[PDB]
Amino acid sequence: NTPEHMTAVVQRYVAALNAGDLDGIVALFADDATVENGVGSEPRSGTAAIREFYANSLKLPLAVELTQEVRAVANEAAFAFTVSFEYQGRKTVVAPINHFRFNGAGKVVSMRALFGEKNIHAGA
Amino acid sequence: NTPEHMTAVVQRYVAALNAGDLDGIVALFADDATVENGVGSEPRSGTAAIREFYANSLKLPLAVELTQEVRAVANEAAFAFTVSFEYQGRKTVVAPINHFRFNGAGKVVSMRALFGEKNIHAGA
Ligand SMILES: C[C@]12CCC(=O)C=C1CC[C@@H]1[C@@H]2CC[C@]2(C)C(=O)CC[C@@H]12
Ligand SMILES: C[C@]12CCC(=O)C=C1CC[C@@H]1[C@@H]2CC[C@]2(C)C(=O)CC[C@@H]12
Repeated sequence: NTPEHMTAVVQRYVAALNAGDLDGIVALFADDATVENGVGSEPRSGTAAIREFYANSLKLPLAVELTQEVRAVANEAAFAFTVSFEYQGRKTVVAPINHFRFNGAGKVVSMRALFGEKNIHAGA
Repeated sequence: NTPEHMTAVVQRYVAALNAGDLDGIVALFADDATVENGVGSEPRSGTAAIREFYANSLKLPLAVELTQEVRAVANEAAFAFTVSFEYQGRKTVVAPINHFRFNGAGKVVSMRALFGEKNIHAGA
């Protein structure tokens, strides 16, 4: 495990969200990883629980893009990106910062997504 | 405490680094805050230890700028920014992502700065 590997994991994650490739997203994660995403709310913990969370993330097709270089050090990575979707004619762009901690095996053991209302950008 | 307060704290932090205003930086932090900055290395814990760390950060004058909107939710904030300095004729720009957790009193209880070698940008 290396910054190069962690950076590549972030890019595979972003591409798999764009693709709607749940096997691909879930495969990045350790068997006992947790995911906490949408506040400082309740973390989901199984392989099964993580898949189900992304299943739901992906109802609408997402356009996902890294908007700066990945920061990768030690066993963690942080990244700024946008998630864009369209619903009943309105485009929304969400701009989180996610954080990944890695396993010694190179797997994501935890992901936390930070964004608040000011990071949801949408017209009427 | 609110996303608006946390966001303002990030901006006061950035301005105080630019100013070289150690009282101003240190005042953002709880009496028992920790700061971990430069890897996944050893966290500094006192008021005194935090001041001493910033004293050292600030030998060279720093030009500091937020490069995207702050993400503020729950009791945490994350932000992407750059720290620029000049030494023996060479300009370096460092591009971290920092993370702050807040106290119920609105004080920073912890700061973690994530950046690796790929986030240090410098010519010869
Ligand atoms: C989960 C997600 C993508 C995966 C990721 O890693 C970070 C985010 C944050 C924005 C989410 C988005 C999924 C779709 C969501 C739930 C909406 O309908 C509004 C907020 C938005
Ligand atoms: C500590 C710092 C500013 C405070 C902050 O919040 C984040 C950083 C990361 C880059 C540091 C910089 C201080 C000066 C440093 C130590 C150098 O001489 C090369 C790396 C650079």
